[PDB]
Amino acid sequence: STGSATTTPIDSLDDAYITPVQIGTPAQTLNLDFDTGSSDLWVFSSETTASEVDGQTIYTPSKSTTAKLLSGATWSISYGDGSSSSGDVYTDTVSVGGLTVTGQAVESAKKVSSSFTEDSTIDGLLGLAFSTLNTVSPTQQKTFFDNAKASLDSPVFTADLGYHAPGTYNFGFIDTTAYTGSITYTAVSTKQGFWEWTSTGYAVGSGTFKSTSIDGIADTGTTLLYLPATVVSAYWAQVSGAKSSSSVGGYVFPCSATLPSFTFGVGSARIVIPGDYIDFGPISTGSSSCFGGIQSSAGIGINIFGDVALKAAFVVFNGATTPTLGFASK
Repeated sequence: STGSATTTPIDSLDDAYITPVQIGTPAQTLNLDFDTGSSDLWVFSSETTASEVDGQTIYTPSKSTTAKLLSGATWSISYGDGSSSSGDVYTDTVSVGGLTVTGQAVESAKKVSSSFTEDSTIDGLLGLAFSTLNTVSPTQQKTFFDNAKASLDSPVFTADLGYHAPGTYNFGFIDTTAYTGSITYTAVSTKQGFWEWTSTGYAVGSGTFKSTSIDGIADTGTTLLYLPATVVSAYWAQVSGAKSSSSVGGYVFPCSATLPSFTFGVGSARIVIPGDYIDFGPISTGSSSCFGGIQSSAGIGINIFGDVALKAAFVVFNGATTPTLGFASK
């Protein structure tokens, strides 16, 4: 079997992407953030404190004839950004784009931090990292991908993210019309539970390619691209008036400048991020300082190939027994 769903940017900056997901019987449809950087499926619920809910669609297990409380199970999770949520756990039927999993763990938020309350557009997260990172205790639960793997025609999903436009998540097949040239696959390390791979180098604009190993993770749940200080400093040095700012928490640049492209290596291939994809617009309304889409990993501990990089490619997440990552240009 297969499934196919459209994902849509939540705002004008592509800050995150939401994908409709059917939970329960009869279906309750929530707009979930597909996150290959985590491994929990959590949703706002009829159990979330009414003060931490501002305009989201909530999951109501009492209205679902297939919902069952997973007695005694709890979860608690925190993200790199400082986000957090936690609560109890239900099992229910979950469908993505026609692909149905029965008995999927659905983690109901009794509490959410305010980064989540702040945005009305995201009803929850669908984690697509490896199940070893799932936070349910005492019995760790599997991700939607792991549960569906058995029934999928091929144990793959693909991320085809749009620049200021909708895109696609496909499960169980590779759409050969969605990309150009050939797909380059590269080895994944699952040791930390992430889709962790090694980039073979980078270039800035039309400069020469620098061959150097950059370990990092493919994370649809992270907006920006986070790379080592040396690489990042070499990129921003080519933008007149760019500087790392104190008050803002990263590199900013005059909104009047034109940004060079950025190339990263996948084995012997190259993926080019156009300079426009790196512009995240004014730090505040009317400001002439603009926020950059490439920022330093130093204060994170991990390099993150986030949406800014992923949207420049057709990405294959291959969850075969030896997992790999494929990149093609599009």
